[PDB]
Amino acid sequence: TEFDGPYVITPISGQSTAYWICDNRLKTTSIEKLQVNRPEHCGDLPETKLSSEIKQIMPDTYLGIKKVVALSDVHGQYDVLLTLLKKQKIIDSDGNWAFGEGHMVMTGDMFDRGHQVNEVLWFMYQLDQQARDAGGMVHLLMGNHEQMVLGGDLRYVHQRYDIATTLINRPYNKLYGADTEIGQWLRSKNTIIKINDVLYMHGGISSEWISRELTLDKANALYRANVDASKKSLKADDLLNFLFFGNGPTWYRGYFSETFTEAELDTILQHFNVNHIVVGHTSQERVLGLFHNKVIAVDSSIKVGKSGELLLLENNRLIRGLYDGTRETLQ
Ligand SMILES: [Zn+2]
Ligand SMILES: [Zn+2]
Repeated sequence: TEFDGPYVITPISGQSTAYWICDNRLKTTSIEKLQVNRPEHCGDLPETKLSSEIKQIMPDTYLGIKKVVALSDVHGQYDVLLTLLKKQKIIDSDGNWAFGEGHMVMTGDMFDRGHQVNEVLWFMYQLDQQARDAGGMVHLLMGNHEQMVLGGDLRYVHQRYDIATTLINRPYNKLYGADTEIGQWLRSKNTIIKINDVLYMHGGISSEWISRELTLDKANALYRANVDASKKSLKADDLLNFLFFGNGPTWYRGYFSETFTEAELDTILQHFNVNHIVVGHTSQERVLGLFHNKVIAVDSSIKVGKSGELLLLENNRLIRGLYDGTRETLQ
């Protein structure tokens, strides 16, 4: 049988309510002053204190950040994420943020394929709040699977979540709908950000972005306002169509094409006045650089459920952080 959740409903006024799947049955609890507490007989599903701060919209451009860590495409593999962050000493063994005033960029795709999606989400919500408390930040970016799940494209959701949708009687997209805590938190997030001289997004930026004279702020605001729209309306708008489909920031795989050129990459770098672009989405066997490290791939195949790696940007170095805790300088 399954243990899964919580799924928290947070109304515009009043207390929230938590839904728990416990031994393939539903338990529902009223939340008392922001403490999300697990009912009896329900495994050790995560408990969280709700936070309003981390659902506030934050800037998408940052200056002077001394150290950054980036990783991506966890795809519901909590055990792997936790071990990697423990090995690399980003968290303490208790799982609490230990990275000080550093910034973490998770470049999308927390959802789908894996069987520990809510463990990943509540862990990242906790880390988001703890980072802020320490003067640092977690940037949870939206990947193509965040967009798919929130929008109702449920092709890649693990079978186990059929228990939650049946018992709670909501389709999976509405288990993360706008009246849910996690759905509100996600709807506050950015899709493309810039930290120092590095640009971060899930898939990559195509030359079409330039043609369309887009900006970070305009794209991130449109992503927030439309992640809820139908495919037909997305399809219908020329710019939303670009943003949400295959040549856009969350699906583009062009940097990984054997025909893509450094020349074209250089025009993108020049456009954004950056020296590097950090992307997930296209899975690699390790964190690696392309084009003389102008692109760093940080989808390290955590989705396979065995291991993963991260990128550290600190002291003007680019460092590969391995699953065993070791480090190798990329640049
Ligand atoms: Zn992915
Ligand atoms: Zn992806």
